[PDB]
Amino acid sequence: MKKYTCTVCGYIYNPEDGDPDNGVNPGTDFKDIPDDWVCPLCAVGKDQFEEVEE
Ligand SMILES: [Fe+3]
Repeated sequence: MKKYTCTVCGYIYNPEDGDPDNGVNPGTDFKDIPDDWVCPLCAVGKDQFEEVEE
């Protein structure tokens, strides 16, 4: 699965880690994160995130 980055504050969502404190378990693909989830650091929504392609 791919890593996504918050383009506002640079936080990186890593699907291996998830975001367990806010209910996103390890192994969750970004597309499957509930759409009301917000960046843990700057609180912007998913629509300001982009795939980390390489
Ligand atoms: Fe952010």
